[PDB]
Amino acid sequence: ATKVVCVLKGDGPVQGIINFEQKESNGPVKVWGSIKGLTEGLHGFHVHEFGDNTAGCTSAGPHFNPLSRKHGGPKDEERHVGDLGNVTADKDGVADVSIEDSVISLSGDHCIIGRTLVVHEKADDLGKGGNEESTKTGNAGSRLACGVIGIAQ
Amino acid sequence: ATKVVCVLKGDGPVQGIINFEQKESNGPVKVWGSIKGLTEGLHGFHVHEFGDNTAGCTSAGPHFNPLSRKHGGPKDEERHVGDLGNVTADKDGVADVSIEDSVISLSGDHCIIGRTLVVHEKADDLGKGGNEESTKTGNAGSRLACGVIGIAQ
Ligand SMILES: *[Se]c1ccccc1C(=O)NCc1cccc(OC)c1
Ligand SMILES: COc1cccc(CNC(=O)c2ccccc2[SeH])c1
Ligand SMILES: [Cl-]
Ligand SMILES: [Cl-]
Ligand SMILES: [Zn+2]
Ligand SMILES: [Zn+2]
Ligand SMILES: [Zn+2]
Repeated sequence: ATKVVCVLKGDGPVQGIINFEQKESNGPVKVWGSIKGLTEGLHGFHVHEFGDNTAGCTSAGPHFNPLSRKHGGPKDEERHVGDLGNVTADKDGVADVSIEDSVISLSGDHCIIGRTLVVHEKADDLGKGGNEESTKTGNAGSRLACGVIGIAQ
Repeated sequence: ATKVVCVLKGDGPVQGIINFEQKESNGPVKVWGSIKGLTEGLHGFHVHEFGDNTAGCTSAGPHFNPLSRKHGGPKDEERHVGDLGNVTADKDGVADVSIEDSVISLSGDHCIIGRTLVVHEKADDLGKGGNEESTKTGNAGSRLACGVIGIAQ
């Protein structure tokens, strides 16, 4: 019933299109699309709090964390709402994204509309990095590309 | 009390930053910012229905029109929610935007978060152009720049 979309762009050559679809306000969100221009391997994938691209991806602020929790992976009870883990780029630098998430929403509350989706330089350690930053950002490094999450037809 | 922001970009020289602020949920929205790279004179200024920039500004669809009205100017009863009239560029190609609007909102069914803000090639005739297109688009021509309307800090 609800469909939202995000175009990922940045200061480098990373670009992507990410779709989100939610059948019921109570339901899981299906996340699918493609990102290119990435280094092979894991890249942290998160919804950040602000849909503000004024100065590029830095203006999006921290991970979306309406419930004041620590950073984790998407399968964890202890996570930020915005914690979608990692996408994986192949040797051609392409990530084919296919995620199902029960914590993000497109309606009701915990809504990601108007926020920023960010793909990161490094792997998200999912809060298992063994340092203080692990349970805040997952040590995923800089913001390679981002976009504001908008309502689709 | 609620703040939202939009970065306008397109295929050519037009770029801008637009801020929106609403003190009360029932209250007027203040709209301010600047756009550059424009031809001198009036440029139609609209919130479009989809926050979909996947194929540039064309994917944003028609004017945001949750109340199924005809096109008009911001100071008309008969208007789309997204009808913000025109911004005015000077001989340097700069529009300094300063609008207060009582119809758009930053909450509820009039909310513009997750929609697209578009600045157009031509003047919006505010539905007074007398042709059929006047009461749909205002004859404002192509989409020079746009962005998804996001939540700000
Ligand atoms: Se408004 C609107 C329109 C479309 C989708 C979501 C929303 C919305 O109300 N989102 C929640 C929210 C939470 C914090 C701040 C905010 O605006 C600044 C909106
Ligand atoms: C379609 O008509 C609407 C009716 C009420 C609210 C809205 C916009 N606000 C929301 O949808 C919203 C509000 C609070 C938390 C999360 C979300 Se997603 C639209
Ligand atoms: Cl971060
Ligand atoms: Cl149009
Ligand atoms: Zn997090
Ligand atoms: Zn328009
Ligand atoms: Zn209109």
